[PDB]
Amino acid sequence: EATEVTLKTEVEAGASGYSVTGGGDQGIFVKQVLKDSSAAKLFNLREGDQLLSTTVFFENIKYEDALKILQYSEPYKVQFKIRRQLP
Amino acid sequence: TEVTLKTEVEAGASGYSVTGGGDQGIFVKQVLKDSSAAKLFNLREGDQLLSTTVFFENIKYEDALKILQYSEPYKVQFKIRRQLPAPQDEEWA
Ligand SMILES: [K+]
Repeated sequence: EATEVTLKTEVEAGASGYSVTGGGDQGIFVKQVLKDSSAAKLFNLREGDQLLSTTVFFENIKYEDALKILQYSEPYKVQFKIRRQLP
Repeated sequence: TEVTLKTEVEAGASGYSVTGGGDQGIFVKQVLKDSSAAKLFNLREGDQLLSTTVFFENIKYEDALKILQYSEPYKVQFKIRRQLPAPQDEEWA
């Protein structure tokens, strides 16, 4: 279980140029990362990293994309950050 | 005037709908009385969903990948667990 670090990335946009593997009975792991990718340069994703979670910010997001994220995440553990008006 | 909060971590959020997007944010539109949304997440009509965190625990690979693909254009933040080089720094004779 060591040496092992659990961290959060910065909040950045446009994560791409990486692949994942695993899942089901296993965790989700980064398989490959393209050298010049946002994955590498902005998120510092590395081969072998376990993605414990992803937080998606619903800012300037297409309705259909937000909807599909909610639909595909539906069976699993999630946490919402909400803004609520006080009357 | 308004408050920002986080739900508990729970599985199976359903029995609700959303609206908005694009220029606007994403808002909760109808919440079924008898729903996980109401009972586990305490979602209410009019709540803005600022973000969703999905935990990749017992997640079907194809569902996780679709989330990452649909998320691609947008602001995200990952929680990562990284194994780091083991090394042997023996010092003893
Ligand atoms: K897609």
